[PDB]
Amino acid sequence: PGKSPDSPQWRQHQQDVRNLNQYQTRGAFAYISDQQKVYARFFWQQTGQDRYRLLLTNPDGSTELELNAQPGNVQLVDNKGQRYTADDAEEMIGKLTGMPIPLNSLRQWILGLPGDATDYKLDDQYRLSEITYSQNGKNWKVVYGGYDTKTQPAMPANMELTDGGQRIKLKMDNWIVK
Repeated sequence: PGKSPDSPQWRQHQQDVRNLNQYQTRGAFAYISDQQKVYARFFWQQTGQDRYRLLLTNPDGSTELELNAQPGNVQLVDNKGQRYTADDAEEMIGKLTGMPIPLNSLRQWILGLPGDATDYKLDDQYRLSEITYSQNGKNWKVVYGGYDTKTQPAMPANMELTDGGQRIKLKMDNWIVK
């Protein structure tokens, strides 16, 4: 079934998450595709609508990918050590790895927020459960597994995006929000 989006509950959850200033999660990443299949331990952290830090490390614990972002500026480090700093991150990302990801929408979806999507669903607990988003050509389909209910508000703990041609998995061990 799942509860309806038009409700004080679903609206409060959004307020609860939007009312946060700092986020911090870590888990297992997994980028499937025809061209490649990367795996990594990821560390996500956001301190504002712009001031987040993403980090992917190899199995031996080496920097597979590092992305720092402040308002206006955006740095990116590869598995080698080449900083390709510039402006746009959602582009600067895919371009520099062949992973055409909707980073901007994603930093909203990873928090249980739907962003612009208007085609989504909730679960029995008025929590984001699914999304069907059409981004400039690409048609993603975000699915949410169990939630981390040990935080207030509760944050996502298992996500699975799919663009037909690509596929991203994420499983969060825990969260720290403020």
